[PDB]
Amino acid sequence: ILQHPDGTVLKQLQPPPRGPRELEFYNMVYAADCFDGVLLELRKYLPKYYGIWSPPTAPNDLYLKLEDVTHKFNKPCIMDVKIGQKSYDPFASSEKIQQQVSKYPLMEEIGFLVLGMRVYHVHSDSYETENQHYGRSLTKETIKDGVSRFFHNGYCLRKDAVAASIQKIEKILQWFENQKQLNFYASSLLFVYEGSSGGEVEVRMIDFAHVFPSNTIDEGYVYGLKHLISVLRSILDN
Ligand SMILES: O=c1cc(-c2ccc(O)c(O)c2)oc2cc(O)cc(O)c12
Repeated sequence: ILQHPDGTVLKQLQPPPRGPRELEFYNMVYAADCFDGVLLELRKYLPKYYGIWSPPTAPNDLYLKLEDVTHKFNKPCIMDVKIGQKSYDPFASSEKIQQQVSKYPLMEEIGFLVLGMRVYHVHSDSYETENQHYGRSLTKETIKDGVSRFFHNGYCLRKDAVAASIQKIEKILQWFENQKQLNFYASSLLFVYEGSSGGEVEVRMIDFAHVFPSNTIDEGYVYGLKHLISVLRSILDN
């Protein structure tokens, strides 16, 4: 992810087949002649898409030009959470499935995985970061406190940001309960709140290299969103 001063990001296509699939997902959803109500509503929850981009002298080098969802914030606190029971897609080989499950074997049980976080601390005027090994260390016993850490700043637990995140996730959950045409594997939610209010909170769906046509409810995604909502709700009682 390359942050651009004009409030966009450039996301380089992943190697094939993943990058090409993500490009086609954004192209399908943001097609100018699309009047599918399901896809028009989905646009609200994604970063705005500005099309494929490549450097003027390098047509080989492929990026997606996307809205930087952190751009309106002064000291953005950012958390990325992978959603679902399965990180592997319906056409994964046995080895691929094993690779994905071994990255975090609690995915089926918990339904989400914290990929990372960046939290502004007011007392020190500094950021605390967690990498992928943080989230992969969390279990049923530690997931509540693991998620809570994201909302520790301003000398307090930011229950305003927690409640706002629940309210934003609930709209995404409602979209998922009103569509049976896409299933999403290894996709994420990006959470942003203001570290420097309820509060400017942003919750956006990202990472679409494993989105497939479906005939059913995305049950794993729904389970993960619900569990994540339940965890967030329990943090409101702290
Ligand atoms: O707007 C986006 C903003 C970010 C982002 C910005 C700053 C960070 O410190 C970070 O960890 C992620 O990451 C994205 C990643 C995406 O795949 C799509 C996006 O629109 C964004």
